[PDB]
Amino acid sequence: MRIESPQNPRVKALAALKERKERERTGRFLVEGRREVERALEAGLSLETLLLGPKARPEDRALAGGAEVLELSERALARVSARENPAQVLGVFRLPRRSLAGVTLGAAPLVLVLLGLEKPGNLGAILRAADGAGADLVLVAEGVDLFSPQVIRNSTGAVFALPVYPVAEEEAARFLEEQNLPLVAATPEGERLYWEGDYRGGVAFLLGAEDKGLPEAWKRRAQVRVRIPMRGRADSLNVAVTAALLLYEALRQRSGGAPL
Amino acid sequence: MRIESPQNPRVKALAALKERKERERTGRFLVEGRREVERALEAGLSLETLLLGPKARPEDRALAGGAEVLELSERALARVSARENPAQVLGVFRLPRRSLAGVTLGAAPLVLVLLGLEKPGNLGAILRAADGAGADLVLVAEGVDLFSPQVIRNSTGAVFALPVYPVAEEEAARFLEEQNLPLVAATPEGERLYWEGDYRGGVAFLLGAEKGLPEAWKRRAQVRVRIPMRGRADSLNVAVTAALLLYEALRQRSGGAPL
RNA sequence: GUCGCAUCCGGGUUGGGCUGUUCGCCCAUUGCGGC
Ligand SMILES: C[S@@+](CC[C@H](N)C(=O)[O-])C[C@H]1O[C@@H](n2cnc3c(N)ncnc32)[C@H](O)[C@@H]1O
Ligand SMILES: Nc1ncnc2c1ncn2[C@@H]1O[C@H](CSCC[C@H](N)C(=O)O)[C@@H](O)[C@H]1O
Repeated sequence: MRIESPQNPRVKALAALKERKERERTGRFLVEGRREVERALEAGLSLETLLLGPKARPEDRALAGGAEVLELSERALARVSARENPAQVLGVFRLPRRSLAGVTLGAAPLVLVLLGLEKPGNLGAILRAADGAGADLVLVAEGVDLFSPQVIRNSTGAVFALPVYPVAEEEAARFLEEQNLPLVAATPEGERLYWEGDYRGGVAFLLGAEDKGLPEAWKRRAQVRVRIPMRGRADSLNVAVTAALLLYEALRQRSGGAPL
Repeated sequence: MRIESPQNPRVKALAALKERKERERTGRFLVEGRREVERALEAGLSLETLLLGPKARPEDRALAGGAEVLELSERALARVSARENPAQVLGVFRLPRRSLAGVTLGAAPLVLVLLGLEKPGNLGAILRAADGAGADLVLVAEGVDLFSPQVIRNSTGAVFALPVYPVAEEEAARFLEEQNLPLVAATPEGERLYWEGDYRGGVAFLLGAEKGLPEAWKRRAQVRVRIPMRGRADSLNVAVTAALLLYEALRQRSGGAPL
């Protein structure tokens, strides 16, 4: 089926998926970009509709594997895309079902706990860093939706394969207690420099919201509160930069380095 | 005195500052956000006009220091702002003009050399990381605009006091040579892990745009270092890379040993 | 600020928030111009 008019009803339906409410109502979501579509397919997500733009290449069509295939003009593509410059390959996938029930951790896991994050770019960047550092688990507690377009783009598709689970704040606390994982709260006023923590054992790093930071209750639960030094005018670092810094310090230590 | 119409001639001139062309012509630029205005002031920049919206606080007016204060309606504010939901505190500052010529670094400086043209939002975030880690100097391409709205917003205002200088490549190479600063190229294919470099005596990190480094710079570097990537992702965001590198140097200057 | 015109029930065509701001972002809800 070929579609030209940006006013085609399917195009309005497709463009609607950029909204979290439509994703919840339909159970489906949009994945934009060849790499991102590849990663969703490779992660086992169920493709319902492949969207091909005018400058798509022959191999793109072979990705559909039985899903409906729609050709879109540059005009209709522009409406469906979340990007100033539209990608040429997109996929409508069924939202995945994932629960922490099936998750088992090894002896010394590296875990990230994200509490209240609001900016989808920050979440995507954290997921990219978690991929780089080999994080064993990412718990997203009450933040922006994991399948927001910018999470997919900023994660370069890593959101689909990463062990990342949206959880309620209370379930995060429960799961952390159940797993007996030591909690390390990252907070700018933390009493200990982050380099001075030992992360060779199992560890869960707690990161707070971009505006208000970690709730006092969560800082209290942690065994230790760590800080990343601020030597200039900024009072705080970006949440994703902080997560990366913590993950790589732990990786440094797990790669042979000694705590400070 | 209150300015209520978006069509007021003064609103027209203030909104024109959204264009770099106009900022260069007038020598003025807009800083949106109490936090950012505060940081511009504390950085020593010259406030020419303070813009106050209907919800500004009494203390906001006292920031003016003899600048003209304009009270703007929400409708006039929306025309000047770069945001769907504007700030109540905006400031028209004089564009600072800084040259590298004066700069003298100490014995063990922490320097970041950004090669290529980076997008504004990424640049802003790179400069915040640099501010956080206490970079002694940041060198960017000659045509880099450091007073765009995204650089101010994504830097959390850190760009105003940060020693960042848009310079020609030869000027950059020359400055680094004349300080005898070890150059460390960050590249995914680096021969060494970034933790293995020794940054206790001074370092100039070379980082390309989110892009790649030019080959001449990679070869000239004393060491090419990589950040380990244990999954499918082949690269990290440039701002994250910048932070990882700068905080590693800080780690080593804080008693840490190279891996 | 204000004035048409739509549209919806005369009365509405919204509130808020934001340490990544850009075809900005988030959250409750329930339009298009002119001067
Ligand atoms: C998003 S990366 C793009 C990669 C870039 N084209 C290259 O090959 O260097 C942008 C910048 O981040 C740096 N970078 C990103 N990930 C890195 C890693 N794992 N190791 C070293 N440098 C990295 C590179 O120096 C690069 O200039
Ligand atoms: N310098 C730093 N040290 C440790 N954690 C930091 C940090 N900068 C940012 N973070 C992390 O990023 C999150 C958002 S920063 C929140 C800022 C708030 N003014 C505050 O002071 O808490 C924080 O909750 C923390 O998890």
